[PDB]
Amino acid sequence: NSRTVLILCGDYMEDYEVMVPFQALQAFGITVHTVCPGKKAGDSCPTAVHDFCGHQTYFESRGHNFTLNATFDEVDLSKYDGLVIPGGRAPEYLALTASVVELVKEFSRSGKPIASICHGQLILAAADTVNGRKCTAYATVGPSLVAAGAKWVEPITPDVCVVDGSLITAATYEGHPEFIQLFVKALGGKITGANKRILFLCGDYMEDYEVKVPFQSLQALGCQVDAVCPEKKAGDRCPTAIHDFEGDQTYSEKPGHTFALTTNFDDLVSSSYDALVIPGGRAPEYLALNEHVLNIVKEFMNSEKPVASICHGQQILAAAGVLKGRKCTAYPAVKLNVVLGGGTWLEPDPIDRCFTDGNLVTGAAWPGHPEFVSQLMALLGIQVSFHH
Amino acid sequence: NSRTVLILCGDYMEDYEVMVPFQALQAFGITVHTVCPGKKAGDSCPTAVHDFCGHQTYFESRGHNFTLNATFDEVDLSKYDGLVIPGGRAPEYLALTASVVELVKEFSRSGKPIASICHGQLILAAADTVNGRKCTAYATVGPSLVAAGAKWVEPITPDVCVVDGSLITAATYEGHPEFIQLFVKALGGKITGANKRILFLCGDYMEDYEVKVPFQSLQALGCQVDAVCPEKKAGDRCPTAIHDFEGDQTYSEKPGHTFALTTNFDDLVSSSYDALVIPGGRAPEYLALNEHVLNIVKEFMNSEKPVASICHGQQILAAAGVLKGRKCTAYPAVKLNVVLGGGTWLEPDPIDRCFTDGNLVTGAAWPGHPEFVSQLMALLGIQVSF
Amino acid sequence: NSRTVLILCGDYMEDYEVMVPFQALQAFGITVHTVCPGKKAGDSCPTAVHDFCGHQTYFESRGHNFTLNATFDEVDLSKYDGLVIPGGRAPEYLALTASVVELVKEFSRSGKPIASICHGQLILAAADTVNGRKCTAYATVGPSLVAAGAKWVEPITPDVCVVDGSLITAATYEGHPEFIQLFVKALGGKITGANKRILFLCGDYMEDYEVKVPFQSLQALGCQVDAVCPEKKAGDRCPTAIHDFEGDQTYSEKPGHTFALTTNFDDLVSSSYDALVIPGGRAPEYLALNEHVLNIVKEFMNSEKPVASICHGQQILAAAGVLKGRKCTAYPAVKLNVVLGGGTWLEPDPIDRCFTDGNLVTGAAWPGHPEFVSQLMALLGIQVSFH
Repeated sequence: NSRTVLILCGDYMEDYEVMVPFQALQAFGITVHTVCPGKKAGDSCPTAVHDFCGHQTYFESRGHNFTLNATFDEVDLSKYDGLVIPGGRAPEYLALTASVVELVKEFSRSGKPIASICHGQLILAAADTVNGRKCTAYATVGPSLVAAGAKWVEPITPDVCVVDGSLITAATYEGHPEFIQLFVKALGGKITGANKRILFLCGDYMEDYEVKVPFQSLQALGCQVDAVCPEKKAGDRCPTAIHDFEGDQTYSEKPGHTFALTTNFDDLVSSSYDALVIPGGRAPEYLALNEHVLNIVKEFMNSEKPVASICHGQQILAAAGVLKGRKCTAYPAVKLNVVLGGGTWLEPDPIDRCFTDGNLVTGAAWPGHPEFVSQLMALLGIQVSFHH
Repeated sequence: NSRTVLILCGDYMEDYEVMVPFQALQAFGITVHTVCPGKKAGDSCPTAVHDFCGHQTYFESRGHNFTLNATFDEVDLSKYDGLVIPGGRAPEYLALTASVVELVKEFSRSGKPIASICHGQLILAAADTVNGRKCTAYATVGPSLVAAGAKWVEPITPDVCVVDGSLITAATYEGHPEFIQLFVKALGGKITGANKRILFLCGDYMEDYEVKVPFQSLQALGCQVDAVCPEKKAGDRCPTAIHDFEGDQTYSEKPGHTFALTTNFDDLVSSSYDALVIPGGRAPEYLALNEHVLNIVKEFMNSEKPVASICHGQQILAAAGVLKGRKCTAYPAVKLNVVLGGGTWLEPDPIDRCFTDGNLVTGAAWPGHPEFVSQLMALLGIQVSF
Repeated sequence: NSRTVLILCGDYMEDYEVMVPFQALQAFGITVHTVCPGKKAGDSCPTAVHDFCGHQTYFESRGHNFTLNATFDEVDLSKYDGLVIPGGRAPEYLALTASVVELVKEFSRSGKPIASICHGQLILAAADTVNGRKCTAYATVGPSLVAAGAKWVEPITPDVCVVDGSLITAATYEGHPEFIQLFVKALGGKITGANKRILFLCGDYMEDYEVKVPFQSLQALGCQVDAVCPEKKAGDRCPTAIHDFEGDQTYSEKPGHTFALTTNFDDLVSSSYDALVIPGGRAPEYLALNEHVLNIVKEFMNSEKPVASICHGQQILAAAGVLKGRKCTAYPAVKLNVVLGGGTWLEPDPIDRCFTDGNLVTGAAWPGHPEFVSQLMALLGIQVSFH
């Protein structure tokens, strides 16, 4: 609305590092444009899934293909208030692209906020814009930054964020919450009403974006967000599924990042939470069989606390019988579940559209995260205002 | 002949759930047509491999591409005696396809047999054809079926099957045997001579379809079928290979479903078995080096008991020396092993054809399962009559 | 020139089995041409990665696409001194290709050296060229070779090699060193000065080709080569990455073969080695943060011992501060690290070109292995000559 941000994309950029800020910022009322040198709006970029399993370094597999909404060659920097540089393997080649270094230098020269994460900083080193600047980055980027005159800050923990003037840097996607918050503040944003506790009902193979994006978006606002899964405790990990449309009549599926739970399902007081969020994917169909899970849903629905479910997440609500006389959307196929549950179907067209029915916010698929998070924020009374 | 069945296919339907019934029913003498809305005969559908690693739910990877043989838009329900609905991720979107719902609704009201498995039942719930009907399905489909008025039967075991009038249902592909048997009976079929015991020589990376289809087709008839692998015991698993042609000069390979052995190889006694079956893939080349395996083959051959080998499986027969002066086919490349083994080659043209030379049934690749199984049935005196 | 060799390729041939000899032989001064029936120079063949991961047989995934540099239908056998037959799944179908069988029969008849490995021998059986010939092969090929009249040598271990006159055979890529050495000898080649010890700085996700090709090429010469990785001991393995360009703005990545370390990093005495090699991939970026790794590099540089680094390997050199005032190339993107490191950039054009600056040999990507190994051989004083 009152702010416009540009995201510098590239092939094999880290999937979370482009999508989380892309949708979170939009959810907060910021217009976001994505560009990649040599590509135009509508074109796609493959992404990389960099997971920290158990090797001496991260493992890589392919993530969701990312569709650009802007044309690099037609970029007018005077129209942008901030720049975001995702990590992944795109930075190393983007850093050697003349037009890219030029763009970053021009932006850095203006004093406008630049949020760079993980390997994204390689581009700042190439643009020679870190001399004497305090900054962190993925640990392996340290040598290059030091060589470029930076006041390097070794990331002691994966969530470390550093700030120098309007230059905001992070080491990994685990720092997204503070990373994004600092960027929003840098853009003159003021966050209010974020003192809330949110519970996420997770499970094996929930959709990769659908758990991470809303989870980190809410944490970025300052909310306390917990993730639980039956039979699993804090620290345990849940594998995720990347659902993407690649030309066939339905989506394809491949592994996403493993997601770490934060709270024990057993020791869980639902009355201690202000809202419930249900990621989509394949976890909902089996979680819907867990009576304890259904009880939690019924409680929030009865207490009339905000409940946000997306895509297949609605399968749990239907099983809980809390959809009778309620209006909501869901993944197209899930219409069966909604209608069978006694609910009123709302057509998810466009696919990124979300709906609010009293305390219930529903989305259809990951493209709808901006409205999903935005509408949940409205119900929780959380606001981001650009008045500073 | 005598019976014609329609299989409601879709993108990412479970690979075993479409291929096992497609080939088993054909082996039994039933004409089977496969269709997918929006696609025509000759088009292909990607399939999903759903394996249960004891995790909270299944893991998915891609299976063989499946080639449809009929056109959805040209379908005339009056021609079909029965309908089969595979599971996987196709059902959820097919259930929201108007043309599909209409087809299922009409078929249901016609009273003809419908065999739906795992997630396939979602389409039945969408077509509102299960009210008051007893049925099972993959556990997670229970809520939808209950909401649709079904008399839900919780699947207590992976192989649980239910038959209630014209409706036959199963929970997972592990229930294929009884699932298909019940469907055949519903079509008015009578299976005779199936009281036989068959041995499968398995190994790591045998072809995904080549072990599962023949194995479950024979179980569907009512045969007791055992699977063994040297150095492994009952309960142990063997990874499998999915071989598909995707444009290059030879086939590609990716992971298939893990296959569970049922018997200990060391306690095995050939005299107890009526027939021997050898799946193809990459297991045969190393199994052919095991003298115990070669000894087993020699015993069956000398007893003149039925021996059915497909695709690369013939490498074991060649090494055993039992192809000397015998006629057979195999995977095209395996002609080398056959001829060097002293055998006479029979060209597999078309590729889905099989041959029998006395007690020896041979096939060339997975498309040949229908004739592979039907010819083994002939040697065993097993028949399906309508 | 001096010697020219033809490599019989096919779809899904084993990646190591085609690339190692292709690049090692070139490093040794041999002109190598690669062909596949039905394909022309410039066309590519998919390759297979066959890994032995504890199953009763090997596991397979897809490797790098291999680009042929010759046209099968235009092959003039009189121009070739030797023939190499890679293994994998290509041999089974190549063996049923009439044109291929005709080619092999004629070459075998000429009496020229033929080096066949693993499953490649299936083609020899089909060509009926093993009767009375002593040979080994992947164990599963034994029955067919015996049936074909071969004097079969069951491989007691994966590295077993056999030579019977003009026929050189191996069972798996683990036998590449002796396999290639024997073939070079068969071509009338002589190796001198190979009594050297080489140390490889390995790590998780290092590039599959960049570790295996130089490692086995050096072993083929007769060198004692060891590989180490921090926190790992001999016998432990490192997963590798296969980097290939498939149409996007940067390379793709998928799993390669797992690579076995041969010595304990923690008990290492680098001073006992004559040269150091640094494979590329994603290992260098994290290895560059290990002071122990940096110390090994500094030791070799200070002693002015031969150091060969390729592609991203140079990230370690930059972090060790040993590129100040030195001339070198690296993976294009790594130019950033090199320049920031204080070095003089040498453009990698063509991409298979390598450069030598005193004791430092640098390459930019796996296509440069021939010059990479050849220039390291020069610093080490290792020569390969043909009568």
